[PDB]
Amino acid sequence: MGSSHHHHHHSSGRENLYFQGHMCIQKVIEDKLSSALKPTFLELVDKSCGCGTSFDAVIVSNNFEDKKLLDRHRLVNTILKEELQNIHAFSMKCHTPLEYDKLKSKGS
Repeated sequence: MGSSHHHHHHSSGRENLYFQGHMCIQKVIEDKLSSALKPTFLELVDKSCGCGTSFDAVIVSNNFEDKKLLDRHRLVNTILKEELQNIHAFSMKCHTPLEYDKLKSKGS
């Protein structure tokens, strides 16, 4: 038995820690890639490349645990195609809820 793969839209219950629901350029980019890759957790830190604001986002998504290197690459580039247009330099740290749980719950 199995075949369980649910099209979960957006939890709107676990991400209640972030107050970044206020409409802004950051909100747009965040929600756009979030809707596509669907990360259970998304951390956004300022990591300026040197010229202007730059965003360094730690992603936590099961979509990437399948180890589809080229597939996650093509998907990311497709959405971040337009996304990047609004950012001088967007950096991302690819991680899963499995590895994220380690960091948050225990440490290692």
